[PDB]
Amino acid sequence: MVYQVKDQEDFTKQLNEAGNKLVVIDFYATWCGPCKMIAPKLEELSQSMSDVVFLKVDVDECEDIAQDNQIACMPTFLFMKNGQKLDSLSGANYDKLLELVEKNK
Amino acid sequence: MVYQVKDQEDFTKQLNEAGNKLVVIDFYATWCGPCKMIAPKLEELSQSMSDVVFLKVDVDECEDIAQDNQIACMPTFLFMKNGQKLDSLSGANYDKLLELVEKNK
Repeated sequence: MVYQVKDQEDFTKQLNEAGNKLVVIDFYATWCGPCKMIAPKLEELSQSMSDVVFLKVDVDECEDIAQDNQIACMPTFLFMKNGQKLDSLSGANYDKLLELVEKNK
Repeated sequence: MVYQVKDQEDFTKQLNEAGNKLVVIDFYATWCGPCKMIAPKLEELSQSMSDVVFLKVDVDECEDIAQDNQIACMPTFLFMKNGQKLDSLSGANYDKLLELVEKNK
């Protein structure tokens, strides 16, 4: 299940609730084609991988969060663990996403 | 100066107002660092070149325009002339931007 972050406070809570699990964050916009293309794949992955936390941030709803993470090319996937940045992926390359998940959990 | 497109009707109005001139449209977001860094360069180009018209579209304010032009990266530059799309440029690559301007104007 890919949880939709409501705001900065909610974002912090989710990163805390993750504990020591890898967190994958999808920064997306509803007007972005590639974002909508990869969203179902992220949902499917999140249903199987109970040991990775999957989040999504709508940049139009959470502009403050988008600005904090230097987002530019969408979708952007940020990889975090224990509240700390590990990696980042620009674009909807599912194979690269899997390689980064494999590396980082 | 770079005119901010207000909506879809305003976009058509600006494209008409440009006459035969090349139009460069900057799709941007206020949360995007690279957009902010190149914005002043576009202002200078706008003030300097009288045979090119420069426009900007805030994707947060005109999500419909963003979707219809299939923006995915910020900033994205669309190059139009007499209503026709000639080229597109993803990212804040000023040299490539200048290149597409000299070529299409």
